[PDB]
Amino acid sequence: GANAMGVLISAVGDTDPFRNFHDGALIHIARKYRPEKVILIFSEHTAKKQGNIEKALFSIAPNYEPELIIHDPIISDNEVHIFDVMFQRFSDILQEYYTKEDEFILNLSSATPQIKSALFVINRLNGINVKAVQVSSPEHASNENIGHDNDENIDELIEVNKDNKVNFIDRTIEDNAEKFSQALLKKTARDFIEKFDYKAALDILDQLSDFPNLKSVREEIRDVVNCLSKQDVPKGLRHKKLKEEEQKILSAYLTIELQRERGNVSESFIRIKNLTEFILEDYIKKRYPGLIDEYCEDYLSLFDYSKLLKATKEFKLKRTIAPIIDMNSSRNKVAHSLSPLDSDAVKQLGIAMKTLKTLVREQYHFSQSDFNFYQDLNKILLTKLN
Amino acid sequence: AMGVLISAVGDTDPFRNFHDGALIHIARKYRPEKVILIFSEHTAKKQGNIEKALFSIAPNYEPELIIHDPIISDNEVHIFDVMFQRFSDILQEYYTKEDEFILNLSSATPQIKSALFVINRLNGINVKAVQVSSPEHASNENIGHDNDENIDELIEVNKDNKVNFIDRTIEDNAEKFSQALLKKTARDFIEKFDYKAALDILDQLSDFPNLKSVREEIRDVVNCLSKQDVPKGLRHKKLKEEEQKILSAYLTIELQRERGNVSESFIRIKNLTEFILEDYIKKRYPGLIDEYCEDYLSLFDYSKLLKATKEFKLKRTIAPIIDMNSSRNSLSPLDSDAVKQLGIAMKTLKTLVREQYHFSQSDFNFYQDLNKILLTKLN
RNA sequence: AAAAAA
Repeated sequence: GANAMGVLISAVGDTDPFRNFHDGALIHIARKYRPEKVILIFSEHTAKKQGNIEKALFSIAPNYEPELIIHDPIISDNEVHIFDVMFQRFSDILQEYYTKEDEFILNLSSATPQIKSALFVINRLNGINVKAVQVSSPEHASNENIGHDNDENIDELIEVNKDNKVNFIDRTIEDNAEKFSQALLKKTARDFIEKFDYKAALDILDQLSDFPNLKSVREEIRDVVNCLSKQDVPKGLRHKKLKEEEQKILSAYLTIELQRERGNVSESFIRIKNLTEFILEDYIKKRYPGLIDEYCEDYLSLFDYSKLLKATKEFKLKRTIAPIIDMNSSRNKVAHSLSPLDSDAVKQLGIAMKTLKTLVREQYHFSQSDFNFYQDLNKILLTKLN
Repeated sequence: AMGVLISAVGDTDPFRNFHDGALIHIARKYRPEKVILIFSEHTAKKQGNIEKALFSIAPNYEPELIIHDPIISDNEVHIFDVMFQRFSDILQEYYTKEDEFILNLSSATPQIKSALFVINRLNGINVKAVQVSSPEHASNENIGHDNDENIDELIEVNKDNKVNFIDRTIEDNAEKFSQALLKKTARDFIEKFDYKAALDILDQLSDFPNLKSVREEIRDVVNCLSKQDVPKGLRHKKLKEEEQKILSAYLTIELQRERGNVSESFIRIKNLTEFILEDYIKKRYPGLIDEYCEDYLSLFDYSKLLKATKEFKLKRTIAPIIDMNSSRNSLSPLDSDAVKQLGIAMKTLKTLVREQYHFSQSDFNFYQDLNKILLTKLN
């Protein structure tokens, strides 16, 4: 299609078009950047000045003929000062006019603070990141004790205006929102962490400008990410109170809970069988040395362990794993098939879950606190990320 | 547990136009036990008048006044990003969970008032934030500043100096801005394929036109994927049922690699490869598998069936995946030699299905393309 | 309602 035009989106305030022998923000940005289109957002208070605005814009240079879009509806005066209302209004306005194709400029220095705030914020909250320009006061200080030129003769203001030259003094400052963009990225990293997407959180942290806590937070998350992918035990779960296999059991269990939270239900069924199998092997090797080797004159399965628990009169434990044995058919669908699970097969996972937990709680005496590893880690990580 | 007002100081404070400025008006209404004052160079000049005004509210009301150090340079007080960082730091310095804070959204430069409005929600503290409306209830154009006047005169003629003053405060609850931050979080989740986390946000959003559409789209994905089913969007009418199962299960493996969950993918790759081979043999050699089943079939069986049919190119192609059987088989950790195996099986598998089923570049891009539509609807 | 309640 056609090539990009420069479009200046701007509101209008008491300092437009001119004040104190100088350009207001709107005219100054137009004068410097010469946009082809200018979308003008008025309020009831400022609409009376529409003609003087267009006169001022066509007064800049003789071959400068900007296309002036006068937005509709204008902004009601009893809304123009409310923060949250103007945020919505200028979200709506910016979605109405933004195009990927053109090259936009936001005037951050005309109208109420609630409108200027909204423009500054939305530019980055919605990731359009167009050019955002402030215009300094010519006082380079408070405009206290400096009046408004709105009741004056427009043609005079145009003539006396000190910016009415080719070599005007540039009072424009471009915003790049470096610090604010970091806060938005950190917010995303925190959102990811709360929901246990540690890999996605780590991707954000690798692209962050440095600050004190950044390297330890990144180091803590990397170890979690790396170990979990390799199906290892993160350093944080290698409690010295626990034997090595207890650490593997505790971590493998907590990973299925993470898996459940993230909606990976079908993958849970293979993990529950493997963990239960590992726990039973561990229990039988510890309690009946040489039993498994005798049996193995034939990898053992839940069914083999069930027989061994009968042979050893381990009758409570035999009933404990019965719900996990029931979901054997569904585990088979996720392990040797592409057939889908029904909603009943799903609800099993909740039952096996409550069972798995009472199992590991009973055999290894994990505390409520031990089960809370990732929640408690998140707490500390989040505070370290502002 | 005490009430604490954080406030900058502007040209309208302490008094203007026979009325409270924002700082005094908020203090007069809410009576914070503590008031943290952030001056700039320009406004520090009237510190004494500010304190006199604050103590002039009531004889039995003495707020504890904290004069923040360092004051803000006038040459930064007007820049958006700088003032955002500055007041982000200030709020972290003073915030406690035990107290109850108030933010004055109506004193100092627009960049300072914007910073206060934004950080309150961006950073989740969500304390009370108050605007004070001009007594003109309109533009203060043509209204001067009373900073050069007599402070005692101002205090006495102040129309607000009374028990039943006109309440000009407006409490900000940032309903729309809070929704935008939730939408941004939902967008961020979608780009990274956490459809479940995105769904949980969308279930908490105030309704807007597209919401129900976007909700249903994601719910179908989350629900079908959790049951190892095929999302409706992947049931392409151009595809045989089992080709849809194959395309979906492949893309699910890709999703797990993106989310870092490599551990899962080895069992997924085996079943998908087993399913492809059985598809290929059932089509090409009718009854062969039944003949073979005279004494669930595994990769080893399909390998022998490929041998028996002299399909040696195919038997060779699936060799990386059979090699992976040691790693796919407990609770020991994968080493990095096995992590690279998965990467190769993934390329092997992709080329297999491209040959066997002729999936297009676009077909493999289902989730990326769906995210595009979802994201636009969530702006 | 440009660097200071609309």
